[PDB]
Parts: sequence; structure tokens; C-alpha cells
Amino acid sequence: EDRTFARVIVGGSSEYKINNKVVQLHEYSEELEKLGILIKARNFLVFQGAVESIAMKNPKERTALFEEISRSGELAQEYDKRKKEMVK
DNA sequence: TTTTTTTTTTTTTTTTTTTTTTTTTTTTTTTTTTTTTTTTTTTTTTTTTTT
Repeated sequence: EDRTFARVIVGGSSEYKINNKVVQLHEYSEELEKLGILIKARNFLVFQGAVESIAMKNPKERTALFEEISRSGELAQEYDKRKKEMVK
């Protein structure tokens, strides 16, 4: 089988297509997440000059990336809400 | 030739200045936080247009 993804831009907004049918960003995203690519992570693209700036980042940004890939960023609000409650 | 007198060089002493070194104090750029504003993007209703 063969899949045809698309994305057309209108005005300011952008619309996504699956199998030549208009879809919303979230479901398209979820399909990609099934395929195995975390677009917000940005761990597999390297532009003109960033191959150096892969190494010299401040460690926090690298931790951010490693937290992003690992599906442990969604559990943030849960964490610090529990934190504030228990410290209170 | 020898004796007497003058002048230049060398070297030591001293005094003033300079340099050094640390220490303590001070005040400043640097670094982080928070906010927060802007701008871009988004949505949804309205408007326009088409069959």
C-alpha cells in the first residue's frame, strides 16, 4: 500500500491532508507518532551550521530534548501540582 | 730629574623615588529571575461568491 500525506497553506493557517482528505493537525500527528517521529523533539535534522551547536549547548536544552522523546513532558503539571499540595 | 699643583675617573654612600606585594575594602559588570509585551498564528463567525 501507499500513503499520500499533504499540507496546503491558506491565509495564515495551514491544513493537512491524509489520503487526499482534509484532516486536522492532531490526528495527522498521531499517525506520525505511530510511524516513529517526534516533530517537536527535533532530533534528526541538522541545518547548515548546527552540527557544532549540537555539542556546545547548555546542558538544560539537551535534557529538554531527552525529556521530550521519552513522553515524560506531559506529566509535568501533575508533578508540580502534587508538589505544591504536599509542601503546603 | 724631581717636586708641586691640577683634573679626570672610579667607587661608595645616601636619599628620594619608584616598584612590588599583599591585604582589605568597594563598587560594577555580569548573571539569573520574573514579567510581560509583542507579534504571529489560530479560530470562528461573518461576508462574499458560486451553482
